[PDB]
Amino acid sequence: TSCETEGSSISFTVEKAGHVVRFNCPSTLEEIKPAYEAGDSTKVCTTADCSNEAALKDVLKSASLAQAEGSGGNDFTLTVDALPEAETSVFFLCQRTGAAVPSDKCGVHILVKAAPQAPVCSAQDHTLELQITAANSDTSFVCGGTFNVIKPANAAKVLQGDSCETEVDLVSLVPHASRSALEQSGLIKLSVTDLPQQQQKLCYRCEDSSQKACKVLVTVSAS
Repeated sequence: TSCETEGSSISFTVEKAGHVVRFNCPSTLEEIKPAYEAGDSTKVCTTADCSNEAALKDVLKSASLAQAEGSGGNDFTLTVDALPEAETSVFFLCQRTGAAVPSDKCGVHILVKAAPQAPVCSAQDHTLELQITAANSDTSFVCGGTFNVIKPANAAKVLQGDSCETEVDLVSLVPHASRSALEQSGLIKLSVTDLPQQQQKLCYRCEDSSQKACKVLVTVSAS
């Protein structure tokens, strides 16, 4: 997390809206580049050697960088409130006060992933309703914000609607259906092949660490 190697770099990836990157410019390499400004004025490098720079809001429209005193040095926090429509990269250097990554500096590369194109379940006791209406099709959502845990945690398991309390095997309600693994992005895809004989409801909860849940209720049409 600290940029300790001159001529090399440390890298981070931002996977979810509202995630934070923390990094440190250590004592010898105090001093971040571009020169640190707060809020609207913050700049980032757009190449690893800071040959090019841009204002942060012109590269990531809803993000902020904070700075605080530091091992040793200065501690930085990059918050990305909304993910960009396309994946992109920002860069910084940690350099001496004053002052291929440059041989006398350490580089910080932050890769920011593109926003998933799916609705987000991020609100307590809210229900996001989705539908599967065709064979051989899928529907997606995101467990967002502070509600970053999926239940059921096992992708083979699903909860019954509408209470979303009884856990059962997914394929007991919709034979041959599958749920993808929870992305770092919080994205989930539910896939069906054949539609079921009778209409089904598949419920998932996006939960926080208090087990407050945002409910995602999928109605699956009968064949």
